[PDB]
Amino acid sequence: HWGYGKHNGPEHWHKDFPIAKGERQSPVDIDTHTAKYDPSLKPLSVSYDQATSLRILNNGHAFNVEFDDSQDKAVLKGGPLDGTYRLIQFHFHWGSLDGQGSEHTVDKKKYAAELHLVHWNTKYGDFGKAVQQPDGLAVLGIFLKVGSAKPGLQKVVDVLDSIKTKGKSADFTNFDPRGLLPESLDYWTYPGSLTTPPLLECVTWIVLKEPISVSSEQVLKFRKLNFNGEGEPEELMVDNWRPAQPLKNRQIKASFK
Ligand SMILES: CC(=O)Nc1cccc(CN)c1
Ligand SMILES: [Zn+2]
Repeated sequence: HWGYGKHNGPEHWHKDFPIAKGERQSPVDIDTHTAKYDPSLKPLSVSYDQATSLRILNNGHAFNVEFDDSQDKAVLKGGPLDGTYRLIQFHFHWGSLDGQGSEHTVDKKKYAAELHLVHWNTKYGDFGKAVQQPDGLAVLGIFLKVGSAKPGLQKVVDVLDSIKTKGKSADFTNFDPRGLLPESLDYWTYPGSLTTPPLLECVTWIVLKEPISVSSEQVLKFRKLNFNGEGEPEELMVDNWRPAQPLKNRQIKASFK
């Protein structure tokens, strides 16, 4: 099964998922000097005040905080998007060391981790139908650097002990994802894909320019999770990131000058 090891990692994924070599794969390096300011891009509209988080799950590849997406409770619109995209889950990618972990890079710089808030386009009715469409998903990507602690992340950190191994979940209600955002909503955007198998080319990426700061202790606790299930040999959940892929025939646009 696919994973992040030498024998099943990103360089192997194309054998079962040929789209891994497709025309709009993610992540990419964001070359800041060649991205283009687009004054027709609108401000991002993040409406999370009514979000209903439900559960946190170790799926063997990351941990997902899942939301009730049966109504327009936590939605992303504006920016490059047409219509309304509902939040379904967020997760992170991170490194074994502070110098790596992000999927997108900025002028080749790697951050310690990257947060993905995954949303689906409500005009397709459900996530499963949305991922059959080229505009089915919108992912808000946020870089993490190590410095001061992020208070709004601590509730996530302190439940991880209860979902150490693949397949474990815990109730995770009343979590406010607004506490994971930076101050500015200035962003880059480009058309891409999910960064995990099945690597579907459905995503409008919206990558925020401003990182959030998290403490060394917070990201250290991410690294105590396990890829394996209970009762199996322990494999620390670290370096669960896909490296940058060829940009090919795509333009990265900036919302700011
Ligand atoms: C596997 C899967 O579909 N999970 C999921 C996560 C969060 C919400 C929902 C309901 N749309 C489903
Ligand atoms: Zn992701």
